[PDB]
Amino acid sequence: EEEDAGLVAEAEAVAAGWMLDFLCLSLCRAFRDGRSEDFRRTRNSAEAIIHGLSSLTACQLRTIYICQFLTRIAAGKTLDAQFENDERITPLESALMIWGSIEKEHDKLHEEIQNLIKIQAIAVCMENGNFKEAEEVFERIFGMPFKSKLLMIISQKDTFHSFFQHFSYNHMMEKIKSYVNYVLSEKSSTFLMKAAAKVVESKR
Amino acid sequence: EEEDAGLVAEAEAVAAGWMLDFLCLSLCRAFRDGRSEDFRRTRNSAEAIIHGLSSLTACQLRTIYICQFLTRIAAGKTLDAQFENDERITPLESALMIWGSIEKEHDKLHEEIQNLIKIQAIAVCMENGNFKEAEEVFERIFGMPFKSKLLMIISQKDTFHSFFQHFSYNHMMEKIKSYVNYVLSEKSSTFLMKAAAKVVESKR
Ligand SMILES: COc1ccc(NC(=O)Nc2ccncc2)cc1
Ligand SMILES: COc1ccc(NC(=O)Nc2ccncc2)cc1
Ligand SMILES: [Ca+2]
Ligand SMILES: [Ca+2]
Repeated sequence: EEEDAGLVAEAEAVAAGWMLDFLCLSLCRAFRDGRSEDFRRTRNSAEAIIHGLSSLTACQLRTIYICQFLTRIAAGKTLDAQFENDERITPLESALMIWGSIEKEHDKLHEEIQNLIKIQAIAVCMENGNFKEAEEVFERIFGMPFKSKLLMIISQKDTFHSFFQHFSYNHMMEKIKSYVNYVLSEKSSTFLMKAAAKVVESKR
Repeated sequence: EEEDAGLVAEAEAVAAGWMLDFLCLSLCRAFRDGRSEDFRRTRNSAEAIIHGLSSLTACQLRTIYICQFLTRIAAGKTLDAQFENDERITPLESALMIWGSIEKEHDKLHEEIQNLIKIQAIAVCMENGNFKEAEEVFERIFGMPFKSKLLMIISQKDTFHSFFQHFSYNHMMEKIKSYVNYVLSEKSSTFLMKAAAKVVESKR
């Protein structure tokens, strides 16, 4: 009875890990497709499964960081969303912190995404008329040539500057989508998706 | 690409059905063991998975009703919880409505549970000093010999009456736990739990 409860708890922890990987895969696919409502619903399911986790491997921590990173990027223009205990941290700044924590290769795409999030963290403040907040985000991030150009834009209040059109929010989204495609290909072979695909294919 | 998206959506619907059955099984086990916090966390996960459902079979509707029924029973003494659009319906009255809707055998245990929920729906109002609400719950439910005894208790405001000690909240819980044991035995062979148990047993 005591050892049976233990085997039951271990089996629940295995099933939760399979559910976490599947929801991360579904969250990446909805992010890549731009299916906003499916992303919202899947995010809610991933948050609940994470709250119930019995144990955590290094691979599961990376999966959690990936889900949290996409959530913050999706909320990038929602300056009223508070992702940290420090109420001053904006969603794109929270995404930047997670990006610097994930155990992943720092290839050229990694740095391109990092720099696009840095520029957009300032740009989204400027677009809403939050000029003082843009300077505070800049000070927190910066903690150059690129750096001095950004401070000049903030001081001029040049919201629709050509610089933000070349290093745009859409460009940040497209570079993140390229990374998401790699995560999708990697997690497509996880247990629950493979088993579900086999059931579907067998009925075809 | 269009047919690939379709196969992907079908596979996600299969995986969601497997997750729903597993969470119902975990919810039943936590209810049976009296693990209140595990029940709360599992309930949150089941609610999120239900909100994301792509399709629904008669078996999945029964599983949803089972989860909702246990939630209402667990909230039976929380008269501030509103489970219906009509704000007047108490949690045990909401549990009674679901109990009368589930496609299940109406054996002796079914009726014993039904009658215990009816008595306790009044008893929980009386225990909180809600004498007028107890009469309103009685009118909604009733909609005898048992019936006339209850109206007499409500009019006398006899909160700690011997009748409520014989048809007690604990007795209602124990009868519901006997039904939960049957649901647990039936759902123990569902895909995700069977596959997780095999992984655990293989490492022993
Ligand atoms: C970066 O954000 C998060 C990181 C980790 C968790 N959860 C977590 O560590 N849970 C856990 C459960 C049981 N054993 C060990 C660990 C939640 C959020
Ligand atoms: C008794 O409470 C509930 C009953 C059913 C649902 N969901 C539901 O019917 N979803 C669905 C999704 C796609 N195709 C058909 C149906 C939710 C709550
Ligand atoms: Ca704000
Ligand atoms: Ca109330």
